[PDB]
Amino acid sequence: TGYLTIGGQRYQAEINDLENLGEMGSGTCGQVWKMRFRKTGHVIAVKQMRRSGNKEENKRILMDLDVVLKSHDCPYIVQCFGTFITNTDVFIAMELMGTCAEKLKKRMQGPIPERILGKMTVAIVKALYYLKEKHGVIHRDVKPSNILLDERGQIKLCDFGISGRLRADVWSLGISLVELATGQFPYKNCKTDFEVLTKVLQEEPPLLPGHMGFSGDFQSFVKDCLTKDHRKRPKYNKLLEHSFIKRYETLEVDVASWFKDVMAK
Repeated sequence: TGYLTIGGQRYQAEINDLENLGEMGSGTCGQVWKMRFRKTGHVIAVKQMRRSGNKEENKRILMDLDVVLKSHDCPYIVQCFGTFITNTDVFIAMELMGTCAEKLKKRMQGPIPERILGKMTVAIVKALYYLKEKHGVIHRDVKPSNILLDERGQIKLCDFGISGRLRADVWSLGISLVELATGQFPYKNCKTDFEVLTKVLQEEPPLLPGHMGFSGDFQSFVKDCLTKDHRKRPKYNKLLEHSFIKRYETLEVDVASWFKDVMAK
Protein backbone atom coordinates (compact mmCIF):
# COMPACT_ATOMS: atom_id res chain seq x y z
CA THR A 1 0.00 0.00 0.00
CA GLY A 2 1.73 3.09 -1.43
CA TYR A 3 4.52 1.14 -3.10
CA LEU A 4 4.73 -2.12 -4.98
CA THR A 5 6.33 -5.50 -4.48
CA ILE A 6 7.33 -7.31 -7.62
CA GLY A 7 9.78 -10.19 -7.75
CA GLY A 8 9.72 -10.09 -3.96
CA GLN A 9 11.39 -6.65 -4.25
CA ARG A 10 9.86 -3.34 -3.10
CA TYR A 11 9.66 -0.39 -5.47
CA GLN A 12 8.44 3.03 -4.42
CA ALA A 13 5.81 4.30 -6.77
CA GLU A 14 2.68 6.39 -6.88
CA ILE A 15 -0.22 6.56 -9.24
CA ASN A 16 1.39 9.43 -11.20
CA ASP A 17 4.22 7.07 -12.23
CA LEU A 18 1.72 5.18 -14.42
CA GLU A 19 0.13 6.01 -17.69
CA ASN A 20 -3.24 4.77 -18.68
CA LEU A 21 -3.50 2.51 -21.67
CA GLY A 22 -7.30 2.05 -21.47
CA GLU A 23 -9.89 -0.15 -19.94
CA MET A 24 -9.81 -3.94 -20.02
CA GLY A 25 -12.84 -4.68 -17.77
CA SER A 26 -15.50 -2.81 -15.79
CA GLY A 27 -18.99 -3.28 -14.42
CA THR A 28 -19.30 -5.98 -11.73
CA CYS A 29 -16.09 -5.61 -9.72
CA GLY A 30 -14.75 -2.17 -10.73
CA GLN A 31 -12.95 -0.48 -13.64
CA VAL A 32 -9.73 -2.39 -14.58
CA TRP A 33 -7.15 -0.41 -16.55
CA LYS A 34 -4.10 -1.56 -18.42
CA MET A 35 -1.34 0.78 -17.14
CA ARG A 36 2.32 1.36 -17.97
CA PHE A 37 5.21 2.79 -15.90
CA ARG A 38 6.14 6.10 -17.53
CA LYS A 39 9.93 5.51 -17.15
CA THR A 40 10.31 1.84 -18.17
CA GLY A 41 7.25 0.90 -20.25
CA HIS A 42 6.47 -2.18 -18.07
CA VAL A 43 2.78 -2.94 -17.93
CA ILE A 44 0.34 -3.93 -15.19
CA ALA A 45 -3.38 -4.04 -14.48
CA VAL A 46 -4.84 -1.53 -12.16
CA LYS A 47 -8.26 -1.70 -10.61
CA GLN A 48 -9.77 1.62 -9.59
CA MET A 49 -12.17 1.93 -6.69
CA ARG A 50 -13.80 5.34 -6.52
CA ARG A 51 -14.70 6.55 -3.01
CA SER A 52 -17.89 8.04 -4.57
CA GLY A 53 -18.66 4.77 -6.33
CA ASN A 54 -21.53 2.38 -5.99
CA LYS A 55 -21.32 1.04 -2.48
CA GLU A 56 -22.19 -2.51 -3.40
CA GLU A 57 -19.56 -2.56 -6.15
CA ASN A 58 -17.05 -1.19 -3.61
CA LYS A 59 -17.93 -4.01 -1.20
CA ARG A 60 -17.22 -6.48 -4.06
CA ILE A 61 -13.92 -4.86 -5.04
CA LEU A 62 -12.88 -5.08 -1.36
CA MET A 63 -13.83 -8.77 -0.87
CA ASP A 64 -11.99 -9.71 -4.07
CA LEU A 65 -8.89 -7.79 -2.86
CA ASP A 66 -9.10 -9.31 0.52
CA VAL A 67 -8.87 -12.78 -1.09
CA VAL A 68 -6.11 -11.75 -3.55
CA LEU A 69 -3.92 -10.41 -0.72
CA LYS A 70 -4.49 -13.66 1.19
CA SER A 71 -3.60 -15.78 -1.85
CA HIS A 72 -0.04 -14.49 -2.58
CA ASP A 73 1.30 -18.01 -2.20
CA CYS A 74 -1.15 -19.53 -4.81
CA PRO A 75 0.30 -19.49 -8.34
CA TYR A 76 -3.16 -19.94 -9.88
CA ILE A 77 -4.57 -16.73 -8.61
CA VAL A 78 -3.63 -13.29 -9.99
CA GLN A 79 -1.16 -11.56 -7.80
CA CYS A 80 -1.42 -8.10 -6.30
CA PHE A 81 1.69 -5.94 -6.26
CA GLY A 82 0.20 -3.31 -3.94
CA THR A 83 -2.19 -0.40 -3.65
CA PHE A 84 -2.35 3.35 -3.75
CA ILE A 85 -4.97 5.07 -1.62
CA THR A 86 -5.80 8.68 -2.46
CA ASN A 87 -8.42 10.99 -1.00
CA THR A 88 -10.82 9.95 -3.72
CA ASP A 89 -9.69 6.57 -5.03
CA VAL A 90 -8.04 3.30 -4.38
CA PHE A 91 -5.82 1.90 -7.13
CA ILE A 92 -5.09 -1.84 -6.91
CA ALA A 93 -2.02 -2.96 -8.85
CA MET A 94 -1.95 -6.45 -10.22
CA GLU A 95 -0.20 -8.66 -12.62
CA LEU A 96 -1.53 -8.22 -16.11
CA MET A 97 -2.99 -11.26 -17.89
CA GLY A 98 -3.52 -11.50 -21.69
CA THR A 99 -7.29 -11.98 -21.80
CA CYS A 100 -10.15 -14.12 -20.42
CA ALA A 101 -11.37 -17.52 -21.62
CA GLU A 102 -14.62 -15.95 -22.81
CA LYS A 103 -12.72 -13.68 -25.27
CA LEU A 104 -10.60 -16.62 -26.45
CA LYS A 105 -13.88 -18.40 -27.22
CA LYS A 106 -15.26 -15.49 -29.19
CA ARG A 107 -12.01 -15.04 -31.11
CA MET A 108 -11.67 -18.73 -31.85
CA GLN A 109 -15.28 -18.74 -33.03
CA GLY A 110 -15.69 -22.36 -31.97
CA PRO A 111 -14.49 -25.20 -29.67
CA ILE A 112 -11.30 -24.79 -27.63
CA PRO A 113 -9.12 -27.95 -27.87
CA GLU A 114 -9.18 -30.55 -25.04
CA ARG A 115 -5.45 -30.20 -24.41
CA ILE A 116 -5.81 -26.51 -23.57
CA LEU A 117 -8.87 -27.25 -21.41
CA GLY A 118 -6.89 -29.92 -19.63
CA LYS A 119 -4.32 -27.38 -18.56
CA MET A 120 -7.08 -25.01 -17.65
CA THR A 121 -8.87 -27.51 -15.45
CA VAL A 122 -5.68 -28.29 -13.54
CA ALA A 123 -5.06 -24.68 -12.79
CA ILE A 124 -8.61 -23.84 -11.89
CA VAL A 125 -9.17 -26.88 -9.70
CA LYS A 126 -6.00 -26.08 -7.80
CA ALA A 127 -7.02 -22.48 -7.35
CA LEU A 128 -10.41 -23.58 -5.86
CA TYR A 129 -8.84 -26.22 -3.66
CA TYR A 130 -6.33 -23.70 -2.32
CA LEU A 131 -9.10 -21.19 -1.59
CA LYS A 132 -11.20 -23.86 0.15
CA GLU A 133 -8.43 -25.55 2.16
CA LYS A 134 -6.34 -22.52 3.11
CA HIS A 135 -9.04 -20.00 3.46
CA GLY A 136 -12.46 -21.62 3.79
CA VAL A 137 -13.33 -19.60 0.69
CA ILE A 138 -15.80 -20.48 -2.03
CA HIS A 139 -15.80 -18.53 -5.29
CA ARG A 140 -19.52 -18.60 -6.31
CA ASP A 141 -18.99 -17.41 -9.86
CA VAL A 142 -16.68 -19.69 -11.81
CA LYS A 143 -17.02 -19.02 -15.53
CA PRO A 144 -15.05 -18.28 -18.64
CA SER A 145 -15.01 -14.53 -18.11
CA ASN A 146 -13.24 -15.22 -14.76
CA ILE A 147 -10.53 -17.45 -16.20
CA LEU A 148 -7.45 -15.54 -17.38
CA LEU A 149 -4.68 -16.70 -19.74
CA ASP A 150 -1.51 -15.03 -20.90
CA GLU A 151 1.05 -15.34 -23.72
CA ARG A 152 3.33 -17.24 -21.40
CA GLY A 153 0.81 -20.10 -21.16
CA GLN A 154 -0.29 -19.28 -17.61
CA ILE A 155 -3.86 -19.74 -16.42
CA LYS A 156 -5.38 -18.09 -13.37
CA LEU A 157 -8.65 -17.58 -11.59
CA CYS A 158 -9.93 -14.11 -10.77
CA ASP A 159 -12.83 -11.89 -9.39
CA PHE A 160 -13.77 -13.05 -5.92
CA GLY A 161 -16.13 -10.07 -5.36
CA ILE A 162 -19.05 -12.34 -4.26
CA SER A 163 -16.96 -15.17 -2.79
CA GLY A 164 -18.41 -16.45 0.50
CA ARG A 165 -16.64 -17.92 3.57
CA LEU A 166 -17.73 -21.45 4.93
CA ARG A 167 -20.94 -27.68 -3.68
CA ALA A 168 -21.78 -25.61 -6.85
CA ASP A 169 -18.35 -24.17 -7.63
CA VAL A 170 -17.62 -27.67 -9.07
CA TRP A 171 -20.81 -27.49 -11.11
CA SER A 172 -19.91 -24.05 -12.57
CA LEU A 173 -16.52 -25.51 -13.67
CA GLY A 174 -18.22 -28.44 -15.38
CA ILE A 175 -20.56 -26.07 -17.20
CA SER A 176 -17.69 -23.72 -18.19
CA LEU A 177 -15.75 -26.70 -19.59
CA VAL A 178 -18.75 -27.83 -21.65
CA GLU A 179 -19.22 -24.27 -22.92
CA LEU A 180 -15.54 -23.93 -23.90
CA ALA A 181 -15.26 -27.47 -25.30
CA THR A 182 -18.32 -27.08 -27.56
CA GLY A 183 -18.19 -23.33 -28.10
CA GLN A 184 -21.87 -23.32 -26.94
CA PHE A 185 -23.09 -22.19 -23.53
CA PRO A 186 -25.38 -25.05 -22.64
CA TYR A 187 -28.05 -22.58 -21.27
CA LYS A 188 -27.90 -20.46 -24.45
CA ASN A 189 -31.63 -20.07 -25.17
CA CYS A 190 -32.79 -19.60 -21.61
CA LYS A 191 -34.44 -16.18 -21.47
CA THR A 192 -34.26 -15.84 -17.69
CA ASP A 193 -32.19 -16.88 -14.74
CA PHE A 194 -35.10 -18.78 -13.25
CA GLU A 195 -35.46 -20.67 -16.51
CA VAL A 196 -31.84 -21.72 -16.22
CA LEU A 197 -32.48 -22.93 -12.67
CA THR A 198 -35.46 -25.02 -13.83
CA LYS A 199 -33.37 -26.66 -16.53
CA VAL A 200 -30.56 -27.47 -14.10
CA LEU A 201 -33.06 -29.19 -11.80
CA GLN A 202 -35.42 -30.72 -14.30
CA GLU A 203 -33.09 -31.91 -17.12
CA GLU A 204 -30.19 -34.31 -17.41
CA PRO A 205 -26.78 -32.68 -16.91
CA PRO A 206 -25.34 -31.19 -20.16
CA LEU A 207 -22.48 -33.64 -20.63
CA LEU A 208 -19.84 -33.45 -23.32
CA PRO A 209 -21.08 -34.81 -26.63
CA GLY A 210 -19.99 -38.35 -27.54
CA HIS A 211 -18.80 -37.85 -31.12
CA MET A 212 -16.34 -34.94 -30.94
CA GLY A 213 -13.23 -36.96 -30.10
CA PHE A 214 -13.12 -36.06 -26.36
CA SER A 215 -11.19 -38.60 -24.26
CA GLY A 216 -13.03 -40.81 -21.85
CA ASP A 217 -11.03 -39.08 -19.09
CA PHE A 218 -12.34 -35.61 -20.06
CA GLN A 219 -15.88 -36.94 -20.39
CA SER A 220 -15.64 -38.67 -17.00
CA PHE A 221 -14.29 -35.55 -15.36
CA VAL A 222 -17.10 -33.39 -16.66
CA LYS A 223 -19.67 -36.00 -15.67
CA ASP A 224 -18.26 -35.99 -12.16
CA CYS A 225 -18.40 -32.13 -11.97
CA LEU A 226 -21.96 -32.19 -13.23
CA THR A 227 -23.29 -34.69 -10.64
CA LYS A 228 -26.65 -33.28 -9.47
CA ASP A 229 -26.67 -35.14 -6.14
CA HIS A 230 -24.13 -33.37 -3.85
CA ARG A 231 -23.62 -36.56 -1.87
CA LYS A 232 -22.16 -37.93 -5.10
CA ARG A 233 -20.20 -34.93 -6.17
CA PRO A 234 -16.47 -35.30 -5.51
CA LYS A 235 -14.46 -33.22 -3.08
CA TYR A 236 -11.61 -31.25 -4.66
CA ASN A 237 -9.04 -33.58 -3.16
CA LYS A 238 -10.72 -36.43 -5.10
CA LEU A 239 -11.05 -34.38 -8.34
CA LEU A 240 -7.31 -33.77 -8.04
CA GLU A 241 -6.82 -37.51 -8.22
CA HIS A 242 -8.90 -37.87 -11.40
CA SER A 243 -6.99 -39.30 -14.39
CA PHE A 244 -7.86 -36.25 -16.46
CA ILE A 245 -6.07 -33.96 -14.00
CA LYS A 246 -3.22 -36.47 -13.60
CA ARG A 247 -2.76 -36.53 -17.33
CA TYR A 248 -2.51 -32.74 -17.73
CA GLU A 249 -0.49 -32.08 -14.59
CA THR A 250 2.34 -33.90 -16.36
CA LEU A 251 1.61 -33.37 -19.99
CA GLU A 252 3.57 -30.96 -22.16
CA VAL A 253 1.13 -28.53 -23.72
CA ASP A 254 2.19 -25.45 -25.54
CA VAL A 255 -0.56 -23.18 -24.29
CA ALA A 256 1.63 -20.11 -24.88
CA SER A 257 1.81 -20.65 -28.67
CA TRP A 258 -1.79 -21.70 -28.86
CA PHE A 259 -2.72 -18.47 -27.12
CA LYS A 260 -0.59 -16.29 -29.46
CA ASP A 261 -2.07 -17.90 -32.50
CA VAL A 262 -5.60 -17.38 -31.32
CA MET A 263 -4.96 -13.75 -30.35
CA ALA A 264 -3.66 -13.14 -33.94
CA LYS A 265 -7.05 -14.06 -35.50
